[PDB]
Amino acid sequence: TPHVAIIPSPGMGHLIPLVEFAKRLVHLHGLTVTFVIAGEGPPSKAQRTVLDSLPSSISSVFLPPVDLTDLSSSTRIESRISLTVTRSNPELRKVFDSFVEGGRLPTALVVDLFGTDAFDVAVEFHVPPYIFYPTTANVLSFFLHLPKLDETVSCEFRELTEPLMLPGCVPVAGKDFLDPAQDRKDDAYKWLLHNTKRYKEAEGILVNTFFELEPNAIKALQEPGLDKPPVYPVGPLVNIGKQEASECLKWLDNQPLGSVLYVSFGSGGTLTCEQLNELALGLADSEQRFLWVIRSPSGIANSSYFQTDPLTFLPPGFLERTKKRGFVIPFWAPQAQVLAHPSTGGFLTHCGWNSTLESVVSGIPLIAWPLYAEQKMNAVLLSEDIRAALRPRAGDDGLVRREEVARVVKGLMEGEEGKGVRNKMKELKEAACRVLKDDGTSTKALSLVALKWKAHKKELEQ
Ligand SMILES: O=c1ccn([C@@H]2O[C@H](COP(=O)(O)OP(=O)(O)O[C@H]3O[C@H](CO)[C@@H](O)[C@H](O)[C@H]3F)[C@@H](O)[C@H]2O)c(=O)[nH]1
Ligand SMILES: Oc1cc(Cl)c(Cl)cc1Cl
Repeated sequence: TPHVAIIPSPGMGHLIPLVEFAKRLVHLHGLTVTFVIAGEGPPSKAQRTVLDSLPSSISSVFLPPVDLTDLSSSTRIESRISLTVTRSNPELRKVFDSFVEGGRLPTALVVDLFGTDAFDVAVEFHVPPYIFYPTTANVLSFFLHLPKLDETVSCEFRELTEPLMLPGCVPVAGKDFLDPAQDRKDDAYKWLLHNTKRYKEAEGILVNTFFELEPNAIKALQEPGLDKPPVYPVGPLVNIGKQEASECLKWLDNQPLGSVLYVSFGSGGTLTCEQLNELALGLADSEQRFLWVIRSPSGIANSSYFQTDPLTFLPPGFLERTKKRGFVIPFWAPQAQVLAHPSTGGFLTHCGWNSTLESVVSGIPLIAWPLYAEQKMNAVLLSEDIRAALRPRAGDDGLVRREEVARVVKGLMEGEEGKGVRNKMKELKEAACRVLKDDGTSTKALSLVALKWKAHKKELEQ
């Protein structure tokens, strides 16, 4: 049976959808999978747990940590994570040597959006390289266009006076392009660009999205183009929130249907002091029920990407006033279970794509609060094109004040404003079901890929 090797780049937002993708490969298609895990230090924590309790058809190899101690502590995350894959190639080659010895040379090597240098090892071993793309078809289009964009545009992107509007894509202002594009002199941009120039080497790109969610972008991506690999929407691949977990879910059990606003800023997002304070005050002001996963504030929006009690940062009396109607949990919540809970009615999110898909699958309307990476691009998509998210208004200084927090929260949870998005998410919840049926468009696309892999293995062994 084909053996697929999956090489994620660091980040829970990459490992989680890759684990869901692997489970579908083994359960639906009878393949075997090995995760090969690169890291700049020892594996977490959450990494070992997400890779725990998987069918025996899925194994994990943790590589020796690579040495990135030569890098500035101010190095951007995208540099760190791309380099982690790049510098792990020697160790990845040893793993592929063991696969050859075990009669299990992979049929494909699947990297994610920042791990294309692993293609060097795939090519050396005559293994087809593929990318699993954990974010939108809109942002995939941007990555595919980036080599041309880079060539044709010579200013920093924030200086563009017209928005970029790729075929089938929501327009995005240069100042809203994903964070690592925002400083072309930084190695974050060089690693972004380098990765995108390698996309044409992929035999196919599987994207965690679905037709009804991004119909125009998907149609455009699937049109033949110069050096453009085939693109397969295979989503939404999410944890549907049916696994066994506690205190926050007990609290949730005691709230009315559709009444709770879940608030979470991903696996690594934080707010500034000033913004954390205004958000807290606005949540309390709103008088809505809320479940907030809280991290300590920082001037760096992705500072917990990979300490202090976050509750010590909350304003005077905040925990007292909200003691019944609000549940504040430090660091991490069982998000899949929360979004699937009947008492959840809304989601204030950083627009991480896994959180977005989870919310879609459960029909939970959003407040779009982007922080870093490509989240702003996602927010513009979700609010202006898909129309399943409301956006808060930020002042000219970039702060979303308590009045606006309370306005948008009430608007989502009870207002006319929130009716449009709530209806839209209902339609998307239904379409998310449709596409993953035996003959749904996402299942068909994944099936075609798995069929290609089976045929490749067949021709090789015979
Ligand atoms: O308290 C918590 C918090 C999160 N989780 C789970 O962690 C995953 C969060 O992934 P998500 O894509 O929303 O955010 P993040 O990891 O910041 O995204 C990066 O990777 C994403 C994929 O490329 C990208 O769109 C984004 O911009 C990047 F920043 C998602 O499956 C949540 O259910 C949880 O269980 N409990
Ligand atoms: O998962 C990611 C996806 C994207 Cl598009 C960026 Cl820019 C950064 C991270 Cl960490």
